[PDB]
Amino acid sequence: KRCSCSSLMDKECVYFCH
Amino acid sequence: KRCSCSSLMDKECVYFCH
Repeated sequence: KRCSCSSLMDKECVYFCH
Repeated sequence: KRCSCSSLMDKECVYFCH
C-alpha cells in the first residue's frame, strides 16, 4: 500500500492508499 | 492526520495524508 488510512470508512483514502 | 505514508519522500502522499 501507498499509505494506511486513519478511517477504513474513508473510501477516497482507501482508494488512494491502495 | 488522514493517513500514514509508506514513504515520506512521496510528496503527493504527504499532501493527501497530512
